Amino acid sequence: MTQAEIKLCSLLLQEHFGEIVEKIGVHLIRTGSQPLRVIAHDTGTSLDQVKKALCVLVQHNLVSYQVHKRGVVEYEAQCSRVLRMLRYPRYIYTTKTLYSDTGELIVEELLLNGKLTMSAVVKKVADRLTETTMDYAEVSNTFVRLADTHFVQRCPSIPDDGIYWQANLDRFHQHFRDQAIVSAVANRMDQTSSEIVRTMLRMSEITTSSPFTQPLSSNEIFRSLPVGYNISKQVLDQYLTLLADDPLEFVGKGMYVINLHKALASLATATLESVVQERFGSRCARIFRLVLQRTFYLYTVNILSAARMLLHRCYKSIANLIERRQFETKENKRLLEKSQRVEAIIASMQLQEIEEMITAPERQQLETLKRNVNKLDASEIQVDETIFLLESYIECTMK
Repeated sequence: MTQAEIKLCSLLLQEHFGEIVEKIGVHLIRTGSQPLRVIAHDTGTSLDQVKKALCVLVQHNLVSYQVHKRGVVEYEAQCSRVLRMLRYPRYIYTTKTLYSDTGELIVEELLLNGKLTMSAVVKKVADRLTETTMDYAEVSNTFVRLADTHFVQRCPSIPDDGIYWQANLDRFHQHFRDQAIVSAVANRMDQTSSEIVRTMLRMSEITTSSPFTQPLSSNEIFRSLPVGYNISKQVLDQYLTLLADDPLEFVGKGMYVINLHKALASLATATLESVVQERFGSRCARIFRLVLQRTFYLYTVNILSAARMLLHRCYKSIANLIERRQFETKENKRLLEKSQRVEAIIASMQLQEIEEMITAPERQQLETLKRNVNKLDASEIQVDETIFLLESYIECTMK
């Protein structure tokens, strides 16, 4: 919806799917919801290339479709959903964190392969865990836990009416939001204070996420606490300290509430401070801290516009990271092709003379590239962690 995000979508769509898919994808992003003939005409693409490109995009949950007026299907792509391709490593990891390699592989399969039936996922995962015997029933049980906890959901309703599975991104997001609030409350408070916020966020998963938590009572919060030795008097002292606290994650009016917008507001600002410390230094990070709670172009306590433009800078840097990775990998096209071919000979199996095909300076270059690629990969994940926080905060500031 801005050139920064549209350049990013373009890059992702081509890296993952190539020329025509990028062409059709970017088009539906730029020009909006429209039928096949128009896409074909407006893009100067053959009606079958459009048909195929849309199939790949639908398969990958990147393009949705709808029947309007009479029998006329209009295709639509969401710029945001394409940028979520950058968050896939986090979704997959978060799953492993909660469920085993079973959870990890289910979400990896659904995210990377696209639309799959519960059957196709269970089969694909069991085989994958067997090659490292995997009981398909345990795979199926993990899938059911994911679906019950809404981390995984059926695609909206050929027109194959709910027979396919999709990872629920809105669920991973509220989890990331809740995870962040708790961690903030743990690093600035008491851990017993963070656990109280956690259960409060856990039980208020009902009446979320469309500024403030659903009002919760002291009596029910006590009953909903996990299996851990704690008296009602101790907990009541903790809600009271949560109420009267500097970050302002609570207000109450026993009935207690979590100030979700202030929670995101303070997460956003702390992320701004980190950029100040990395770009300007520790001496300059101390100056720009007191101005919060002009030497360099910004305004006194301007929360939104700073985050709103830091997001723009995040989209630009992620786009720069991708371009550099493509550049590094293109400048070594011949060598990594030699590396690929050398790997193929060893797989068919003496071995030492086949390895020798790659010279020591060539292996020094392949390792430097692997190190550099892993470095750019890691930055991309780390920048998206900032993107999530800025986006969430900015989305919450649309009340």
